[PDB]
Amino acid sequence: SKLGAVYTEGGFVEGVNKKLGLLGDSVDIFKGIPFAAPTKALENPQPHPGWQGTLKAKNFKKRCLQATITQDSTYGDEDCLYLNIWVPQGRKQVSRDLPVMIWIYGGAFLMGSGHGANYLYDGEEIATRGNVIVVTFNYRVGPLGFLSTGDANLPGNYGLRDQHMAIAWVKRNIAAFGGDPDNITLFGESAGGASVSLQTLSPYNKGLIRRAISQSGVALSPWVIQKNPLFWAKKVAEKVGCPVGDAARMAQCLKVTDPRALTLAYKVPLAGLEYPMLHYVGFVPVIDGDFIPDDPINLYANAADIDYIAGTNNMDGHIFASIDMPAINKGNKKVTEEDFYKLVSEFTITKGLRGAKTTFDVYTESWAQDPSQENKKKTVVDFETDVLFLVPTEIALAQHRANAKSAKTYAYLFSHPSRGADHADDIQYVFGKPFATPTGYRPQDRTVSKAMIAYWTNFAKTGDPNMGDSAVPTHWEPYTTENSGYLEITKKMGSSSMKRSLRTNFLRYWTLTYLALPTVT
Ligand SMILES: [Zn+2]
Ligand SMILES: [Zn+2]
Ligand SMILES: [Zn+2]
Ligand SMILES: [Zn+2]
Ligand SMILES: [Zn+2]
Repeated sequence: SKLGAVYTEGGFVEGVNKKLGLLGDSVDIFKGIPFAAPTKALENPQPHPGWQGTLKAKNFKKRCLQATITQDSTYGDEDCLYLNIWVPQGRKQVSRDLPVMIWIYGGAFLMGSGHGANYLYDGEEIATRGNVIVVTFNYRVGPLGFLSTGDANLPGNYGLRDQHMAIAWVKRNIAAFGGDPDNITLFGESAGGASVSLQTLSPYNKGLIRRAISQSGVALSPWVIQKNPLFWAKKVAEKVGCPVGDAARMAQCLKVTDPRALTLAYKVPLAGLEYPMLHYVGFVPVIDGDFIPDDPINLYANAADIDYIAGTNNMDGHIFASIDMPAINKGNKKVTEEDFYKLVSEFTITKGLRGAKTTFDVYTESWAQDPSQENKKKTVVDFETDVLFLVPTEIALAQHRANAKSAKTYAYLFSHPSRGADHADDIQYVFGKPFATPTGYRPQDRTVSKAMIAYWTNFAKTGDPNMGDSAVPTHWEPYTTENSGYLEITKKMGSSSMKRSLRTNFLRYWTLTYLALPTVT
């Protein structure tokens, strides 16, 4: 009931065994297995050679080169394509045919690490409580992951190819660790959720992926696909002195520039912003005609046989509303009708004055009755949540359902607070932190964490969140066009926790009324 040295495609790998409880359960922990060669700036990833003797996989390796919080310096390294594995172990014998869950972290495609914020992405609690293998890994972010010219000179999507190389590695190697290679589940959040979604839609992953979970992000969110990459490539070239005149000479120059200078070329200011934060998403995935062959809305046939959960947090837009409208935090300042109109008008520019007005009117319908500052502030949060997360997620749900063959579809809404649910509130419960650091959490927090892991890992095992090694508080009904049901996740769950048609008039507003209006110029 211990793996010892594991024979992988590159050679033997040695991790660490950690006993759990008194009876003799344990978990095998591997950190720092390479799945791809040290990266070359703006080039596609490539195989990692192979070692002799025994690779010791004891410590996390460096994340990929990215800007620090105060974007004055960088950390990480070009040699960052590493993954980490937790394998649970019972008392009798070594595990075999385990479901395998691969975590893709988020961070607006600008930041992140396999271990993550702090470690948050310690897979031990998912693996031991759900009885699954958890894989975490690094991929390239920022300009080094996503700089692109929009054509073959610099096709972008380097960070998405790194993700694909990790998934392919797991498929061909995870059996040696006790995993079922035909039963791989991707899950991820924010930028990671969008990436999970993009991986299911890419032809590159045919046959590799069995199921997927998108938390707070899908390939259809407006901050995912860069429609004018050449513009952002030219801002970076100017900042580092590359000649802008010609695409092919611009590409060749960019590939030779100091990767630290590429990373720090552009900075997202925090203090004073002209436009909403969405206008400043720069280095993100691109429709390249290769790894992403078309607009993601046209790719869902590739997910016909991939079971899919997608969901959002109650108040996912809160952090972005607070930045775009700082009067959301400080109760000293009123949120005014004039500020919301300005916000909304900046989100609806291609539909002009009439699209701003229709949107302002629907979202402020309820302001006549009790025009209090809490209802107004809630309205700004709901607007950002709708446009950035909820509406794209429901379009993805419907599109996945319409194209499904054998695939099941499921929707959730996470609403449990701890200070509803702000952005990335769900991660710590999904990863079992209320159990791994119990003093920092309340007993009700351990109640939500247990239920999410149970659903998530039941789904990993069978494609059905209700059926697996764990009991669940309430029956999660698959999503159909007819029932349009979602599970609402909270402290107290019973049969009423299955609801339907979340904020449906708004979904109808965005998908029928708003797009029916003429584009202007
Ligand atoms: Zn190496
Ligand atoms: Zn690190
Ligand atoms: Zn280096
Ligand atoms: Zn007014
Ligand atoms: Zn049912």
